[PDB]
Amino acid sequence: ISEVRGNTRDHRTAAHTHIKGLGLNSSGIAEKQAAGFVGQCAAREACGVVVDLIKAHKMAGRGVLLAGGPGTGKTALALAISQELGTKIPFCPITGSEIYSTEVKKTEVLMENFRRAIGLRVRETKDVYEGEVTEMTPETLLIGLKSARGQKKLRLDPSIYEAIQKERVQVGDVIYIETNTGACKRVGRSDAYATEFDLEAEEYVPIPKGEVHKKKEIVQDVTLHDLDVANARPIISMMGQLMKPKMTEITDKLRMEINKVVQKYINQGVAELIPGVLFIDEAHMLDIECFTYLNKALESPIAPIVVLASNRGIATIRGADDLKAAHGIPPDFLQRLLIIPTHPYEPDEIRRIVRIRAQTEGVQLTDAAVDRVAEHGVRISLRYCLQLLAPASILARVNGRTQVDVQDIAEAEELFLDARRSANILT
Amino acid sequence: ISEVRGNTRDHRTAAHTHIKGLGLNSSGIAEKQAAGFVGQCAAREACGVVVDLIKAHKMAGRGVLLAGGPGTGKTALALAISQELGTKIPFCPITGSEIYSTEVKKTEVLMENFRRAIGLRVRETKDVYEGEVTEMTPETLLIGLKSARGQKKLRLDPSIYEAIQKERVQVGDVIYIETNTGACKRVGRSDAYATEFDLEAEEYVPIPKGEVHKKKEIVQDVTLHDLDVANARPIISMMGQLMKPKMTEITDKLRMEINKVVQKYINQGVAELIPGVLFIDEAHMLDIECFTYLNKALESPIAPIVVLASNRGIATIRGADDLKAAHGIPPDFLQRLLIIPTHPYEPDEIRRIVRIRAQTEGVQLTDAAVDRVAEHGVRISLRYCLQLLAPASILARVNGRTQVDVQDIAEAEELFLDARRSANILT
Ligand SMILES: Nc1ncnc2c1ncn2[C@@H]1O[C@H](COP(=O)(O)OP(=O)(O)OP(=O)(O)O)[C@@H](O)[C@H]1O
Ligand SMILES: Nc1ncnc2c1ncn2[C@@H]1O[C@H](COP(=O)(O)OP(=O)(O)OP(=O)(O)O)[C@@H](O)[C@H]1O
Repeated sequence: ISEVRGNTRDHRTAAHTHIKGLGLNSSGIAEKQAAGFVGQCAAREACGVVVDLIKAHKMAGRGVLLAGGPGTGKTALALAISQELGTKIPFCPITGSEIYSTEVKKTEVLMENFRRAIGLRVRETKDVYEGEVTEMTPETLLIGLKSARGQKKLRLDPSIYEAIQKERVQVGDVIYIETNTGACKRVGRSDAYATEFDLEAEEYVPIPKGEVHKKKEIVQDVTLHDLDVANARPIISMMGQLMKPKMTEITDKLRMEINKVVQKYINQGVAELIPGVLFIDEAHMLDIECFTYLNKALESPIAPIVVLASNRGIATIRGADDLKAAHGIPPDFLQRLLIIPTHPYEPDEIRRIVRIRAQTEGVQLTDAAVDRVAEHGVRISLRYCLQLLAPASILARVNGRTQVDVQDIAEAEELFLDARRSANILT
Repeated sequence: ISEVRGNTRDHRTAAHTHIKGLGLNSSGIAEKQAAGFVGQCAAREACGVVVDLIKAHKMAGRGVLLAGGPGTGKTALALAISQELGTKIPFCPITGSEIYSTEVKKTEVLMENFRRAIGLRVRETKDVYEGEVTEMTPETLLIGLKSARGQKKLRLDPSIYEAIQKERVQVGDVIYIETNTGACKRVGRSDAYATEFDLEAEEYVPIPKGEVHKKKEIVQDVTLHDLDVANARPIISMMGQLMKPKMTEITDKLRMEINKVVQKYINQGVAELIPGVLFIDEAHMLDIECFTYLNKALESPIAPIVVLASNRGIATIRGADDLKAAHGIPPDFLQRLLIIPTHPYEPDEIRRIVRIRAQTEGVQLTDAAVDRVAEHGVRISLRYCLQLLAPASILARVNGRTQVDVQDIAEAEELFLDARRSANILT
């Protein structure tokens, strides 16, 4: 579990790195401009209440729905819900279109995302005693350990004395003993007393490196999916390795081996598992079979916070014989969650956002350029205008400038056109 | 091992029940008449020295040979060697003719006889604590056990507390705990909380009979062959059950399972194994392959005392291309042992023996009848005259008498004739 390192899809949250959380005071009322947020007071305060409902454990089989248009702070508020829940919490942003896979089933892909939303907080402090054995009999046992770069003799507690007698010991055996109720023995194992005659033996163990007394500090924050993806290999290259269509490395029997060891760490009290947040954009795209999986998922106490988002008003239920419902959510699951409405930003609110994103991205710009780009944030979507910051900075650097002006941003619209305008131009 | 009961061939030692051991004083000199012995002072004292050599552990790869005619106290002195070694020691009397089997090999039969000569002295005293669990948390643990006829609460030592935490416990579990460094748990097992719905479960254990606190006394004296013959069954009928020609119940893999558990009882210090005596009559009948097995056997420290007996002077070595040797023992094995000569008894010595056997067998006889039967002990063998005691007692009981006279013993010779006289009569 120490070797297991967390691999996170940072490209999804890359557009929200400018947001630090949810800007609100002690009473609960949202601030005008805090934590990288502009406006959206009604929706900010609303989910600022749901974070408390999770903390108070009052979200008994409940979820959240973010109703609003494109670029209305939906995905942004979802990340704020995680950021406000605790430190190093799992946030899994998905889109209904991601479920629509070619090889894996509609929920074999929804399963790993649920595993990507449930984490594990580890806080294990162990006192290592590695090396050989040099027995002495006092009034309750003295053993001298020999390591690769050190030698130390220690007067063991009578608790260890009972544990060592159970697992046969002799002078010249490599051992791993722990003060925190730990007993492990390697009978006769020692590379020092190994002859070159026998090779197939493997009955000997090398002399442990460093010192005998070692203070092992384990502070690990990994999701359940990280445990599955690390135990699948028969690991640095794996962050860029996926070129295989089948993806048969993750099998149901491999997950059972993870579920049992995770349970063992909870029973010991070493590490407790912490459920996070599962965000589903394009919630209407989800099949009826997916919603019934979610209904079963929400009933489990281990389950994370299922936050959905739908840009549609009235939509046909996917997986049903054409049944129009609100946001495309079936009634069975619509009642299961509380709806939070996300309001569109007026031109005055849009330029306040631009200045925050430019400051984070590292793009210097004139006051007049912010006004021109905000005009595109109201005529077209908020995502399109925000995308104009990076090409205009290159166009300015090329012209020798650091400050981006109207002339530089005018070319950005000419070169990089939105999906709506690009279609109409072709006629 | 408690269920394992010792089955011994009492018919072989039946003719020597009249002998209690070896009659000798503190200095070592043999008595005229003691322990059921008459004469044979030279041979009695000789093996009365070998018993001390075994006790002093000076019999380093050594044995004993009893050279003498038929009925010269050979088998009798061998039993005396066991009787003088210790209490409840194994004595295995064999004849060279027994090795000559139809199914098993010459040493597959010599092996079990060696297993019949190495015993195990057990002295285990255990403090049983059987019943359910009713946990209480004091300052190091209080558990109340519930048995079929009793209930008791006990304040356990902190040593048991560490052992119980290793093997998962809950309230209402049947447990077997020991004060003599013993820990055994049956997780969730209890017949009290068993529903009639599940049958294939077998996860529950019945409530232990009697009281919770039980003092188990185990004093067992069994040979290595007893452990093999009891573990062979998949046991009272077995004392008379042997009707199978193959005898495939005892396999090499079954013996390995006995060798490992016996070793475990020695390592714990519960029971130590004690080597006895292996007596081989008709030593000349043994094959050269048998003597090489004995040579390898005598070198082992676990080996019993190999006492041989040969009635032959110069005899050809069995298993060799006609090579005459002393007593039929090959030189390699002749040097390996010390020879004890057994002198034939004079008529005066024979009637002294008769009076001892008659007193043990329960046969009342006149002084004149002892003289007439002693005349047959000198003209014919000592075994033949000793055999005349039982039929003559029946002939006397039939005549209404309790005392056996000359007339009664005269008919016994007429009815039951020796092997020599029966042959010559036929002409
Ligand atoms: N209130 C806000 N304050 C600061 N930035 C905001 C605010 N609302 C939206 N944004 C930013 O707008 C940019 C693009 O919008 P985004 O893709 O996040 O839309 P969304 O409404 O959050 O989700 P959806 O994709 O479902 O519309 C992001 O960088 C987001 O953080
Ligand atoms: N010295 C003795 N004192 C009392 N009984 C004796 C004595 N010597 C022999 N006997 C008895 O003679 C009887 C028959 O002899 P047994 O078969 O024992 O012959 P053995 O010489 O001991 O052995 P083998 O069979 O090799 O001749 C037994 O009951 C035996 O105990």
